[PDB]
Amino acid sequence: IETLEEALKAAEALEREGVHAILDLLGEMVRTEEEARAFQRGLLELVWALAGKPWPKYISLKLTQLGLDLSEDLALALLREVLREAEPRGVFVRLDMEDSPRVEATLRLYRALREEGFSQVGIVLQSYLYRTEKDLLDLLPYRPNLRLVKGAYREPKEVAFPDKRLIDAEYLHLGKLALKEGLYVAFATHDPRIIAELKRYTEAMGIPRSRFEFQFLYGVRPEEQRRLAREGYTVRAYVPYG
Ligand SMILES: Cc1cc2nc3c(=O)[nH]c(=O)nc-3n(C[C@H](O)[C@H](O)[C@H](O)COP(=O)(O)O)c2cc1C
Repeated sequence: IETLEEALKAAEALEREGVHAILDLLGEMVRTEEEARAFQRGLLELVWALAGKPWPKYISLKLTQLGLDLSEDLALALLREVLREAEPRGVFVRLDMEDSPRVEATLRLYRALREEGFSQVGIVLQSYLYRTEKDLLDLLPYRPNLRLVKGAYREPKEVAFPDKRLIDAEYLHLGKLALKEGLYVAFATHDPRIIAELKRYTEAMGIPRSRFEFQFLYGVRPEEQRRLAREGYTVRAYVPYG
């Protein structure tokens, strides 16, 4: 998948099988505010093309591609402009969580936008960081729509659990904590141990299937994806393009 057209066909094919799509525009690495605005135009194109596609409309983005480090204010201003367009079309925008020095700014942006009244925006939290439980607790008043991941970056042992056993343990802790608090939670993991435990837990707790989902990368464990959709789970696959 390279182009938007190829990505939207991929979404079509998933939908035939009861699985949903998350569209993720990757661009060249944004080096300047002008590049952040060019990336923004690619996002506005994405929103436009998803508009009145009949199925659920979800995009994922990286805030560094809107110039987060160059200027948080500008990244916020450009994201706001995107959400003003996306909200009225029913397009949900997930803010992908990047590496640890960018976490505080990411949460400030999310909080700011929520406080302005946008509601079809979510966050990602990563179980490998020490800081994540407090971030989750701090965010409960906002009622976040939350995607839970383990974490994709090499991080130092002062900020992240060094042990994979601890990373996995924190994932289940945070997941259950979020669900017990009433948040919609997307579980973005391939780990069959964690998936089995979460299916067990939601059943035992009587958490309806409409309150959580599973997320997989496009093409990874595709049988499992179809199996979960057949059992009535909300399942999404993440489709990068660009
Ligand atoms: C659908 C989806 C979305 C993701 N979004 C993020 C993100 O925003 N930030 C991040 O660090 N990792 C993200 N990840 C990566 C996870 O951190 C993890 O590295 C990867 O899926 C492998 O771990 P797992 O299958 O054992 O849970 C995502 C993974 C999936 C499947």
